[PDB]
Amino acid sequence: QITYGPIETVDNEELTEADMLSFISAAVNSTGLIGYNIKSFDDLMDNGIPQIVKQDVNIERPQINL
Repeated sequence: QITYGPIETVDNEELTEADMLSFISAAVNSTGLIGYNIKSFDDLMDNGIPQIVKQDVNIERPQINL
């Protein structure tokens, strides 16, 4: 039950096509140039490997550390 300013109130006629590229920049910065691959590997190692081996064991950093 949270409202927002009236639609007619918003004043963005000055907005230009070049300005919208700020949105693209924000999207790329947040998501990143590339991602979700290291994320999938990390989630696997953290949860799937324990969950999968169950059906406690964990892998430490590769090693003398290399």
